[PDB]
Amino acid sequence: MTKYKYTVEESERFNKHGIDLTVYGQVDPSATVVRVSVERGHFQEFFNVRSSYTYYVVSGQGVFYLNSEAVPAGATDLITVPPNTRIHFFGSMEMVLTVAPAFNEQDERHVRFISESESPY
Ligand SMILES: O=c1ccn([C@@H]2O[C@H](CO)[C@@H](O)[C@H]2O)c(=O)[nH]1
Repeated sequence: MTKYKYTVEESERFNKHGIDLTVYGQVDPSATVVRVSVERGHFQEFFNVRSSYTYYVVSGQGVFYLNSEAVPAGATDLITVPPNTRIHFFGSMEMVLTVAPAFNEQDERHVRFISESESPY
């Protein structure tokens, strides 16, 4: 009766600002968990007024820019970002992303686009 398991095969997969997102389709007000694959960067800076963003780095290496501060990231690191923090990042990484409470695009604000040449990856 209750669906507990979600697969990649049945997920929604799309590119957003240079990252490949896997959105599984589960609904839970307390948190959203998605996969993020990135080859060079997330070429847009945004913030979320409600939700914290927590990235677990499965593999690879990159750099987060959090309110313009560089934060290097590598495999097995956890990057925790409070609400109302400007975010972008560069890197070649596979990550698991938690947005808590649940992701709502109406909570997000566009700051600026980032030139693809700005990524050193
Ligand atoms: O469920 C989610 C979680 C994050 N993002 C997007 O992922 C990027 C940051 O990893 C941002 O563009 C953010 O809007 C989504 O589209 N959906």
